Amino acid sequence: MLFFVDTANIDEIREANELGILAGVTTNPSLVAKEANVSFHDRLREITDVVKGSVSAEVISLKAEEMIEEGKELAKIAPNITVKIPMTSDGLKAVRALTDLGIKTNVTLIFNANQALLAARAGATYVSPFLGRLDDIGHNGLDLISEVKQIFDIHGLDTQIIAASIRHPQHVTEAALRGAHIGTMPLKVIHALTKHPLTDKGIEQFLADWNK
Amino acid sequence: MLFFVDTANIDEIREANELGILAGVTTNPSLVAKEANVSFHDRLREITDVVKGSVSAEVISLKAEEMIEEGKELAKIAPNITVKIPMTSDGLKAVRALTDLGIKTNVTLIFNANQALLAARAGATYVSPFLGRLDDIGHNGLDLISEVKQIFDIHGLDTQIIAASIRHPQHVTEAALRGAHIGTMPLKVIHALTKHPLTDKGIEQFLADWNK
Amino acid sequence: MLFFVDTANIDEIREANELGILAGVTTNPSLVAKEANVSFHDRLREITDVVKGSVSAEVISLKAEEMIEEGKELAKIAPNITVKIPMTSDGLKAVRALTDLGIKTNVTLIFNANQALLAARAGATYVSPFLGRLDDIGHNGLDLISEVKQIFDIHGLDTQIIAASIRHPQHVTEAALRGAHIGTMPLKVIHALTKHPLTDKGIEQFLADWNK
Amino acid sequence: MLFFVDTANIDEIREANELGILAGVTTNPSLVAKHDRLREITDVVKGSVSAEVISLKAEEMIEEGKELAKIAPNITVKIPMTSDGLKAVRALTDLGIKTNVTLIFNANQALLAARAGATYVSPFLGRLDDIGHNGLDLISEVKQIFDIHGLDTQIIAASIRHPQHVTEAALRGAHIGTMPLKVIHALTKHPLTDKGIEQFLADWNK
Amino acid sequence: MLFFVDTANIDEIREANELGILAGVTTNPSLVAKEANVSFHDRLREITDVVKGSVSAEVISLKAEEMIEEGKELAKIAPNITVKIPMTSDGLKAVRALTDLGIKTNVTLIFNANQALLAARAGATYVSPFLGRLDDIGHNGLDLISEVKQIFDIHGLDTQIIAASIRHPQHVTEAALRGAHIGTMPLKVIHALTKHPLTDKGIEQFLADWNK
Amino acid sequence: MLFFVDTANIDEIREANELGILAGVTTNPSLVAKEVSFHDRLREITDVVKGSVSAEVISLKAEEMIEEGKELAKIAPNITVKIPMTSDGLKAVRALTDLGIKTNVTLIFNANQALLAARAGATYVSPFLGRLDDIGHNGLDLISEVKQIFDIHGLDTQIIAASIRHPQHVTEAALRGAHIGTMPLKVIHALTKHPLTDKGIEQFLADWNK
Amino acid sequence: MLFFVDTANIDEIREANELGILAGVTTNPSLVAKEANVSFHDRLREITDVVKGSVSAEVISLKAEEMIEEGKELAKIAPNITVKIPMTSDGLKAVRALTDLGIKTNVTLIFNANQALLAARAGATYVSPFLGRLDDIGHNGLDLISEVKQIFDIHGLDTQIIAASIRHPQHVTEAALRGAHIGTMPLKVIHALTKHPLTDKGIEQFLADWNK
Amino acid sequence: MLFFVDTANIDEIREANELGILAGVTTNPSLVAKENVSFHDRLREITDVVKGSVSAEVISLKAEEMIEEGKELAKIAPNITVKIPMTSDGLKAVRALTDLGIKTNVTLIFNANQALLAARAGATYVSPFLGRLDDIGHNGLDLISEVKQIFDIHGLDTQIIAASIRHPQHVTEAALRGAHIGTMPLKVIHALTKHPLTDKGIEQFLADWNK
Amino acid sequence: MLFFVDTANIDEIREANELGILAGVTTNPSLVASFHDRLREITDVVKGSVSAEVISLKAEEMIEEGKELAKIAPNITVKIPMTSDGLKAVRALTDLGIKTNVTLIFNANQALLAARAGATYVSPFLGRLDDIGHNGLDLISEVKQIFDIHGLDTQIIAASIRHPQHVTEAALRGAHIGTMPLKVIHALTKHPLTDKGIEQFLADWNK
Repeated sequence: MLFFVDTANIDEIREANELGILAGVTTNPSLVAKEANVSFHDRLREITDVVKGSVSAEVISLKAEEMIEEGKELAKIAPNITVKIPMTSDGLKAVRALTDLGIKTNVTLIFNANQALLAARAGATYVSPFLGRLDDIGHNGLDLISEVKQIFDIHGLDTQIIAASIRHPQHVTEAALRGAHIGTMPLKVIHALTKHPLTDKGIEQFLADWNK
Repeated sequence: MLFFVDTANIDEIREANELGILAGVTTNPSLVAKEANVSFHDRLREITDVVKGSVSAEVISLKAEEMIEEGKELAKIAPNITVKIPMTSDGLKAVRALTDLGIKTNVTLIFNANQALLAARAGATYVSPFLGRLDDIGHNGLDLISEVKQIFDIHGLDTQIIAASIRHPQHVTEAALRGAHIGTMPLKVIHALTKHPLTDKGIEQFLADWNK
Repeated sequence: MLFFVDTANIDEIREANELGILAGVTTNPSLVAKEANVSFHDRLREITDVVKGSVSAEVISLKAEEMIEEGKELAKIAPNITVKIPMTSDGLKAVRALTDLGIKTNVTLIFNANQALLAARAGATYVSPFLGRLDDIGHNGLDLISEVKQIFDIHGLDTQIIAASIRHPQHVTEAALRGAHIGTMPLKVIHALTKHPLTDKGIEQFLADWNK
Repeated sequence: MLFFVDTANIDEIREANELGILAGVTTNPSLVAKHDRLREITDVVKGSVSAEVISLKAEEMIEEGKELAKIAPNITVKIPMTSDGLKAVRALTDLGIKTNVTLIFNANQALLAARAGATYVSPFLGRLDDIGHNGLDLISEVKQIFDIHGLDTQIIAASIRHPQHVTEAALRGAHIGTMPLKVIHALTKHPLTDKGIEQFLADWNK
Repeated sequence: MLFFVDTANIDEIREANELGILAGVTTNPSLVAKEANVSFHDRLREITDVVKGSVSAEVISLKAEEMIEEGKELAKIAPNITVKIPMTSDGLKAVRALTDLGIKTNVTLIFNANQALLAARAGATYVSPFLGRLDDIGHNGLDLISEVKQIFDIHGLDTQIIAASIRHPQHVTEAALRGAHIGTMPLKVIHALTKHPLTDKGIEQFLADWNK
Repeated sequence: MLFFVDTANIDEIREANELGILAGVTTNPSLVAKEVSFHDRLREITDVVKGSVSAEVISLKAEEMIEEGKELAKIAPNITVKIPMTSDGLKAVRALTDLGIKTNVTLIFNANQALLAARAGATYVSPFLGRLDDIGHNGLDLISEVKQIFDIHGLDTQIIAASIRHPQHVTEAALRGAHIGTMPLKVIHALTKHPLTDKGIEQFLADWNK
Repeated sequence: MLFFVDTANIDEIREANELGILAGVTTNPSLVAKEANVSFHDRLREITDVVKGSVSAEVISLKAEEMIEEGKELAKIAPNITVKIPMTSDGLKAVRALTDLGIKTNVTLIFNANQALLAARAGATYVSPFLGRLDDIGHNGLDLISEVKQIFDIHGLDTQIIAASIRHPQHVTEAALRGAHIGTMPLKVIHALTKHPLTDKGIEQFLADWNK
Repeated sequence: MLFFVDTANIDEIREANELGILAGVTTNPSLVAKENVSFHDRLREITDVVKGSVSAEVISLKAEEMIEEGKELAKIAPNITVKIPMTSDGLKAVRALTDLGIKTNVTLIFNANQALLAARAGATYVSPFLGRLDDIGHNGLDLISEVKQIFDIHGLDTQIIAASIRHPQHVTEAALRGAHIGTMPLKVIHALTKHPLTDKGIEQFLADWNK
Repeated sequence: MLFFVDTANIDEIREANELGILAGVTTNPSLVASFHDRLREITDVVKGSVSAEVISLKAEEMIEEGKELAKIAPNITVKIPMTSDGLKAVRALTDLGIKTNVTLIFNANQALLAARAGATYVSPFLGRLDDIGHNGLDLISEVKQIFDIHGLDTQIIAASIRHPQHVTEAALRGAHIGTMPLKVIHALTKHPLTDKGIEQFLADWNK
């Protein structure tokens, strides 16, 4: 499973890229809105200068015509820009139009397999099921990844799954075992993944033995 | 799984096509008869003008020779016309005869795997098992999809499954997971598939954060 | 699984009772509201005169103190009145208070196992998971029945499960297999459960052979 | 699984009873066409003896059932799976009369019948098999429902066509299987039983 | 799974062929002997005139040398003649000799997987396990199909399985699901496979709705 | 699973009984013929073994089988009458059961036969593992089927796994729920053996002895 | 599964108790240390005045003899006091000593099944496996619940499992399904368990229909 | 699963008992041999401290002599359990001792056939050897699963002692698979108490408590 | 599953190689405790991967050490500990075409990070996990499933092998390689029925 970082903070992105592990970035309106005094499109230019993989940027309008125009504009920023579109009927129309223009798309706010399959059949490059948000209301988000992977595999769809709303390390292992192509997560989750107490003990012992 | 719309209403078909999601259409004698003031063959011309994928049109006669002549007539309307034939002995004769002339066929009113295998071995391009009608008399329609998929896979048949008599969103996910190539459904079902309360809530939150 | 009828219509209730199959009744504010010229309390009197089993009547206030007073008033009507309480924090308060007074409760609008368990632990006599409403937003309602039955069995809870939002005959067979104690359904579903085409054919053949 | 015999032919019933295996009998309007007979049968057989009503109207079914019940304690009234049938089953049950609901082809019907008070339910294996639905799977469903819910309703596997139905019905938990006498005799046979008897006798005789 | 008809009756064979479903024919000495006043070799000539697929014709001698001569004689009748050999030691010798000549063989009277594998390893084009005859002596005939499929798949054998002694529709679906390449059955079974009460009802409702 | 010894040899039976492991004995016409009077042999055996001792009738006619079984039953109270799986055998079993005489229905090769025998009143049914194995049908699976049937339906009928050829039949019969396994003495002795047992005895002894 | 609240905050505990769902309380040294200006023992008196169920209070010393003395003192405060003992060798000695004196114990900081079994065999009333902390270092905490339940059931142990380090709603349903006797969780998690968007929507619709 | 300690060492047995966890003791001829004290005197000391089953092994391989040795051992204390090797003479000794009301533990068991024979001779315990099977490429834990299934299905009250326990993984698996008892060295018992998050948890608790 | 010998003892390595079975060698700083001369000797004898561990914990220094190690022979594989700096080093070394083996891996999250940094090999520790009550063999199963599903060419080295049961299970679960002491390798050859069979064959053959 590939690692994307789920943030609009440029320093966090640089740190993740420097780890040697970074395949992509996801931003959303809330993540962008929490960053102080910088232009959205200028920020995207900075991110795409650093990260060569997919960089998701979300449209603001809810109207298909306006989403399509926003998407064409976003796509001009850099070749690796992916246009994030919400799961709505108008969103499906925008995904189809953008796909016809050769512009990559990522349909977000996906909470079930029916939504994922619609998005895939509209032409989506990526679909983004939300794990944590489902978990919190008593439905297993990880089970959605399994469903979507089984559907895409059986039917020969090239659509790629981004596991989103990742809260903790248990989501990461399970998303990978269940076949999510990509997991997008906060920087703090990425750092948690490096750690184990026996790694800490092993390093100390190796070095103690080495140094007389 | 591909989305077909199960209707003869032209307005509904145009709406479905505008979603960017439509791979085909199925009509049947009941669906056609409920529409007012237009010729069956003229309606088919309008539909095939809009939809590039398979469009099913059902024969009226129960006699093989008449079914074949009806099918040859229907095939002249457009290249994407698929001839719907009922699962009977005469039907199997019609399917073989039409297949010998290069005409695509969809065998309908299938309720078990023996019927589906017969239709496939007669040359059927598609088979249409009925989910809801089976569910209502206490047999699991979705289990039929599983049986036919396994038979076609093991034996190397290129026959395509159209899950028909789709009544609700739970039929759609399950049919896709079980390997139905196509699902044909009312427009109302298609619109239902786009919706989830957390999608609504997510849009609202993204927009509130974006706007100061 | 026991059969409850999910209606406030007295004629429907009398008909279901006359089948010889009826173990109880569920009403709710929507079902009561659609019924014409009769008092809620008068209607409950008539229903409890006909049906000896549990009869659910729902409170209207969302404040615990007021719910408790409504529940006390409802309980005076007949010994088989069960007080229906919506799944909220105030609802749990009301369930505990009413349980302490010896009054039976039915916690409604349950959509996950976390809610079902909280309700069970507040003292609920019944819990009512909603099958159809879950199915429609792409989560399997029947799987919730399985979760709740497993929890109640493993932990020795006497809480009873009412499978609600039953839409069709496939919900009935599955809820029964999965261990719902009770299924509440519209009268029309109950009638559909009696029917099978080989029953019709068997009756006709037995009579043809018997009559010369 | 108990063995019932599915016939109205008295010679076959006596023959089956003589094997030491017979736990009851089922008749039906088709088997009959080809009250005194019921008296004869219930003198020979101690277990449940099913006799089917003729009317399709609840009130008339109930009267017929009351009359049938006077013949012997082990008379079981066979009622078809209809709405009127359910009414009849409840009335008869309230009078302490045993019932067997027939023409059952799914688990919804079996459950309704059980909840109306039926002593027995009779799912039809072969008739389902022939239209492409697995009759044996219906046994599995009904057994699971009855066990989970603590129902004392008994399953009679009916429309048994062959020995494979018998083993599977038993494995899946049918309380009873009803079958023609022919099927019962076929169950006794195996080529290695024949060969083993011959070899035992050859060795024994020098 | 392919449909073969298991008969030596020429009218039945022509009727089966007319359905559009017929991939081949199996005769055997008992099926041939019940047909009146026509020679065995003349009957085979009539059958192979009608049916283009494999037509099985069984040898009478039990001695390998005589089987091989009978088989060379049968092979001259038509290119689609397949030589039926009983499962015996001398049978295996005959299968190997005929296979070396390029003549197709079908080993019959198979009741276990040891026999099926021996036949396959001698060169047999087809093996014919007998379902019904096993069922009657208390062994599951369908399980033998599962064993032979599993063995042939794992080991890369091109040997084909003909499910024989088919008695009813339940044998057909199960043999197909379990991987029998071919099922050979009586014509009466083939007709039964077309039938379902909801197909009948569906045809009636379509016509009712179509005719005002 | 209980151990029965499947032999008519009195010396073998005494040796099996001395091991501390013997719950019963099965004889049959072939085992008896290979060896003294039959009924005198049965007296000797039932003097040594307190558990069930199976003795097979010779006639194939039910009335005659019943008379033979009544005579056999007088020999000792632990005598069990072995009846072959035929239609007359079922008649014989029901009659003998009504008279309180224990029975063991033999030459069982499928679950339909075993269920018939059980419903006729059989104390024991004897499926034949090895003979089924050799014609390509898994004998052990028959044990699994009969155990499931008897368990689900509350039958007290006991299963004797017969035609046991080797140690592998023994472990599997026990895991699958045969109440009893009847086997030759040579099989019983093979069951005691393992190379790591031999090795462990040597090692325990060497360490104990300085 | 029973609900315990995992906090030393008296206001939070009172609020939880008011829901009608509270079966006990767990405190620990970190949880008590974060509460300002009240003594440990006075706080325990306040808690045990409100809560009738098990209230866990953790010893401070790591020496067995001192743990035993601290436990004896703690148990005098109220009959429902349960002495929390860390999983160490000295801890096991304290557990057995306290068990012999009829004092209830809860062995904490359990991270594997070997520790849980040792604790159980020393006489522990409760064991507390830590879900979240295991999850964070890449080991499935919920699988530990499954192992300990299996061991306790197979071997007839009356030891009770408290699922601890509960982070979110997905831990609660899974711990219940897997057989944890008790879950102890922060107040914020308990309130999240009450909520679902279809519960919200259902309340609105009921009231709309009820009010004309 | 109950904990037994697999040692003849008196100091180790006392330490184990002091943990509050000890349900019994197994000695064997190799374990006793590695200790300057009389064997029967040691058994008295052990059984004075430990109430549960204490296993002591016979030396002779001859049935008659095993029986005489067992009767002598049984007089030492009520909780003495006579350890007998899995052999034909062993089965004879188990049946004879069982008839006298004396407890037995059949040792050197490496398959389910041996375990069943021993159970049917009247054995109180059977001791399958995990580690020794593992080392020759056969899964010792699977033997526990087999023996437990057999005893459960057939209503046998025979108890399983998982022996040749080498490491903590044997302990959790033997317990999951239904071994009534596991016998192990004291070192293994102390290893079972340890986990790095337990260490870290303690440190954090005390850090927060002390300002 | 390929056999590697987990030792820095040159005598043990030559014996293992002489068995006909050896696909590689792992050293580590404990096992090792002139290093580079020994590595030259080992890589002359063994054609397959030979793992040598870096000493520094700082990324820049690990990279320089790795570049130096790589000059010794084509089959040198640089062993790097699972830390943030280690991931940086793995990516740099991978970009230079140098093979890497990430060690001290105890969960599937670590294994996946390592794979995505470019690691040639990842080394999960079986015995060390087993001892703290977590099933080391289940980690092999997880990593194999992740690598297969996602098309990763990363190879698994099952490390901290303690006994023959670890070997069979590691192979069944899909570990590409198992590294173990020579003692364990010789133990794998043995079975009492092999001993008995040889004796019986020879007795029959000699009259």
